[PDB]
Amino acid sequence: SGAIYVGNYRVVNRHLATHNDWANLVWEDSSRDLLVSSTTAQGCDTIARCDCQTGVYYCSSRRKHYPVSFSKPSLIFVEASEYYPARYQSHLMLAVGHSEPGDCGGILRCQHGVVGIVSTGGNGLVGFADVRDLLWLDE
Ligand SMILES: NC(=O)[C@H]1CCC(=O)N(Cc2cccc3cc[nH]c23)C1
Ligand SMILES: [Zn+2]
Repeated sequence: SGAIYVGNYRVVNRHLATHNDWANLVWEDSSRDLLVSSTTAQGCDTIARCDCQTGVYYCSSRRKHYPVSFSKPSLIFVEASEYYPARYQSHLMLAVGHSEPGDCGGILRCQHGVVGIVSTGGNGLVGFADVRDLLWLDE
């Protein structure tokens, strides 16, 4: 689990969104595994606007942060799960690192701020849903 809080927005994994996230829906994209809902309180997370390929992520299944090199956002094939059939997920970045399904929502950060959230994994890989192109989150 885990979310990003920026201004009047809350970003979560679309497969983990709540009834309240859906009742206050701003934008959702199944192909990206992302959902943004509105909040009354003002968020203080800083979103990165960059093309960094190094950063640090939080892995709840180890209670640790890990430094990683990751690929640029791309269309990657993601095996089936209880939430989606087998499909290509867009705007996904991969790195060699530990992850388990319960790690979804753990934040990836570079020196400029929040890059994305854990969304996929397996076979010693971890995938992050990018958020750096969502310029509207800041305004
Ligand atoms: N399609 C998706 O974006 C998600 C949907 C829910 C989900 O459990 N997964 C599989 C998964 C996620 C994170 C980490 C690992 C490790 C093994 N399986 C993992 C993929
Ligand atoms: Zn950066």
